[PDB]
Amino acid sequence: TRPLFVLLEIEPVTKVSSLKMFIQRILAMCVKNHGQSSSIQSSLMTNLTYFLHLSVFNAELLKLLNDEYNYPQLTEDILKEISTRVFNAKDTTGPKAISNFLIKLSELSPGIMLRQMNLVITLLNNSSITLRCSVVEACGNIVAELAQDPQTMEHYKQQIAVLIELLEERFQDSNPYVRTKAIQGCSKICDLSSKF
DNA sequence: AAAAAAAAAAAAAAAAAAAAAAAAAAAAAAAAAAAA
Repeated sequence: TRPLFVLLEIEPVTKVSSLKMFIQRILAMCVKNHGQSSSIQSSLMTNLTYFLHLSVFNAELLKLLNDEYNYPQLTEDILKEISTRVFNAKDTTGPKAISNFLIKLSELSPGIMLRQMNLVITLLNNSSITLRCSVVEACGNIVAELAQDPQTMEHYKQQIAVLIELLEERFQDSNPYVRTKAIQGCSKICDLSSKF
């Protein structure tokens, strides 16, 4: 696993679809068939902290694991680590990469990532701008895409209602960009008039 | 009974510095062009 993680550092390798797909499936088989859900998650966290272009790779790997390899525990642990992660006041690429990863994951698999959203909400208290915007955007996309399945709404009424109430309360903030993200999320929610 | 010498108004240029107008840095949204 280590040599492929080192080779993933350079950007042009990530752009090609075949190699990215092969690395995604090999990482999925490593996580599922051979366990070791601790080294791989730490490597992904290191790559996401030190690099910006690997957020989409992480989200796609998590989506592939959730769909075929039905192992949502890795995503739960990654989200918990993101919630408990601390950033310095000097670096800004780390929070931006985290934000991009959360946005892509919310675009990919709302349902798996919704389970740990209760601990993710605790990250909203951070003074970081991009992370707050990403949390708002992720909440909006999760509640918009989960709207299509009635079973998902029925089974998860309490937390989706809490998330919508928090989004409504987030209409006032020091950052205008967080307010803009909240308004965009509300627009995505109200794009359909069948329910709510 | 002119002639040096000291005291005193009058007057150039010179040095000074923090406060305000103006310009650059950083993150994000919108518009146009290229690749699939």
